Amino acid sequence: SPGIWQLDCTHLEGKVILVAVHVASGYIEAEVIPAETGQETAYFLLKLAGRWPVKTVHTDNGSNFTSTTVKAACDWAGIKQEDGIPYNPMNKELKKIIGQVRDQAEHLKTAVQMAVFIHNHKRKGGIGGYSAGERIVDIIATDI
Amino acid sequence: SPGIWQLDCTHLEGKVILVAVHVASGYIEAEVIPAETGQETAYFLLKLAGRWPVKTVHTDNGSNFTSTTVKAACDWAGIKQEESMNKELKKIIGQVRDQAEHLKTAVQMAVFIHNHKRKGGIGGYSAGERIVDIIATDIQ
Ligand SMILES: OC[C@H]1O[C@@](CO)(O[C@H]2O[C@H](CO)[C@@H](O)[C@H](O)[C@H]2O)[C@@H](O)[C@@H]1O
Ligand SMILES: Nc1cccc2nsnc12
Ligand SMILES: Nc1cccc2nsnc12
Repeated sequence: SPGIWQLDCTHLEGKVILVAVHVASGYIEAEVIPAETGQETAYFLLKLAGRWPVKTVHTDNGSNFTSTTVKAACDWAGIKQEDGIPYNPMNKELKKIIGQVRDQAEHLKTAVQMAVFIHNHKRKGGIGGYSAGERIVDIIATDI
Repeated sequence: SPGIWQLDCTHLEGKVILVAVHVASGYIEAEVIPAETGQETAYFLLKLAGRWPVKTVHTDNGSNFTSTTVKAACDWAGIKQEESMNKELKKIIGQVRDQAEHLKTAVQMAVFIHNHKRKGGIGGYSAGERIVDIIATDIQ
């Protein structure tokens, strides 16, 4: 469970936003990519696996994940890819925040990173609670 | 401090790699960009700050760090602007550069290897373990 991420795509303004959610914390990483190809998807997974200890990804089983490049990436990084496993702990939420910052950014992808910043820093559960960024480091830390 | 990063660039096969090192842990994030621009730097910093608690970035004097889009991004994200890993990362990049068609793939394989690599014997830690242990400790 600390090694499990759910990957999902969302489309806005004709563009593709690939999102990785750390299931146990709600923490997200995201990128805007030109189309859902094997190469972009593999590169996105490789980057994520280099930044956090990714043991398992649940995907929507879209055709980008059935590509050979994506399989080679997961094997190289030691990720187990589980296609078609539902999200059970977000795209609605990211879009609402993107709407709150959209008029401050000349380009969508800047707005998407602003929204990821706001999501990951936001304290959940009233004033004594913790943000998704706080939660992920507390769950992953091995030697506190 | 847990919030202190150092950023810089390195040049290879005609491309620019932007590297950020979390100074207290040695953990890195890196991206290959077409050219070292103000827009690319700004976007890089915003991504970094959404992913980790970034207070201060130490940079070189380049005009890409001082553009008005970089200042807007830093004001918005709360970032205040003001060694060897460039050289270590480079080393690893050559070590795997053949397992990959594209430079940007080899760069991210190198980031992966660097962040996962246990330093010392049994009892040691990787850079990824140090940064999470540092921040988690700071949070309590
Ligand atoms: O969204 C494009 C944006 O991302 C950057 C990295 O900072 O480009 C890299 O990451 C993208 C998302 O994974 C990839 O599509 C791209 O191929 C990769 O180089 C920026 O340079 C770019 O503006
Ligand atoms: N990664 C993190 C740790 C502690 C707080 C944070 N806010 S955003 N990312 C965070
Ligand atoms: N962010 C991280 C925490 C623990 C181990 C890791 N390896 S790569 N990034 C990591």
